[PDB]
Amino acid sequence: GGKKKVCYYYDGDIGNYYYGQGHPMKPHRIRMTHNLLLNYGLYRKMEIYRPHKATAEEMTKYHSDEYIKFLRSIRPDNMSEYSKQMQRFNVGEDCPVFDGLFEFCQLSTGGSVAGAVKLNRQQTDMAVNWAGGLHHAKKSEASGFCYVNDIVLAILELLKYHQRVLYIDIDIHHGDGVEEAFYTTDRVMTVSFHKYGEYFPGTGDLRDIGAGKGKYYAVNFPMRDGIDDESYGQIFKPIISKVMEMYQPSAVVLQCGADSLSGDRLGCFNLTVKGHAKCVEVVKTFNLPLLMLGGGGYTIRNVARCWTYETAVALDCEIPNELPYNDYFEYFGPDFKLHISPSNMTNQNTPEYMEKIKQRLFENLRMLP
Ligand SMILES: CN(C)C(=O)[C@H]([NH3+])CCc1ccccc1
Ligand SMILES: [Ca+2]
Ligand code: NA
Ligand SMILES: [Zn+2]
Repeated sequence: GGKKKVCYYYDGDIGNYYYGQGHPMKPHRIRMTHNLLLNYGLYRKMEIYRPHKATAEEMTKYHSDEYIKFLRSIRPDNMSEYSKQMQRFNVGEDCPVFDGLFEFCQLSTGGSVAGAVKLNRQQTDMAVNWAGGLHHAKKSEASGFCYVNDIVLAILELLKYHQRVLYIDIDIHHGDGVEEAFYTTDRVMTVSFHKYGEYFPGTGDLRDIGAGKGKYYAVNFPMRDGIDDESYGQIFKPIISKVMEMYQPSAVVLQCGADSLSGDRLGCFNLTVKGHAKCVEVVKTFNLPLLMLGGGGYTIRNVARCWTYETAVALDCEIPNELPYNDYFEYFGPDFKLHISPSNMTNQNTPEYMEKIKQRLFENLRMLP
């Protein structure tokens, strides 16, 4: 299918937004990612863009005016005046008020929407925004470290020129905000693989399939702890191939949350960077306009490895396992390699379990026209 044009979205300020002491979400991992892929020489093979700050108008294509007005006004110095609005909008604990919160939203969002525009104009084959993928944000509520749903906004942009858009979520968490936004439409099919059971957000049961015109257009693959490259790989390609066959999207959004990697601080999966990136390779074979977004990921050396390698995959560019020198080199010890090993943790996802869920999903996919 050829090497593809890749446009990549990054703002150097992004790494300076700070969720607070102890908060596992570290925007600095996006800067670590950028610096690593600069030092691999990958800027030579792609267009690097500094995205615009998305305006309140752009955000209110999905989010309510009142919620965006709040995000735009709330600061640590006036939180006291806003205690009621904070509880209503779920801001102040998991989704804290931090300095520059709204600008972080604007730059995260701006990358995804700019990427979608560039794909619409057929000026690129792929667009990458590792500051995006904030799948949990709802119309009028922050959730799961997410305030603005850049994904829903980017998909709404895509829907101006694309009758059918496919969203695929390989973050360990269910892509609930994206699913919810598009639950009653057949113009977006949402496909999420995630741990399910005693795990945030609590949604993404197999039996959640959409409603109304969107019935059979939400697909959820619930999983247990310890899924490995082989088990994930044996279901991701068959499922996505059947989705592509049945749904025939003209554009794809892939959320590449790296908390599905082995050794993630918050995750419980056992994928390597190659196992994760194989999803990008599979989606790439269909030769559809593709927006690649970030997501979760909490062992930040592994996040930078993962998204560097997946930029290389987008570019069809082999990179050495020997990490180049970079501003964060010491974070990659003791090995200073790109690729990671899986752990000895038990795969609770039996081969029969994975095949059974697959077959149920296949029954649901038959129900498309
Ligand atoms: C624990 N938790 C909710 C997660 O891991 C989500 N998948 C992360 C979503 C996200 C991505 C980027 C910035 C903010 C929030
Ligand atoms: Ca997911
Ligand atoms: Na849908
Ligand atoms: Zn996650």
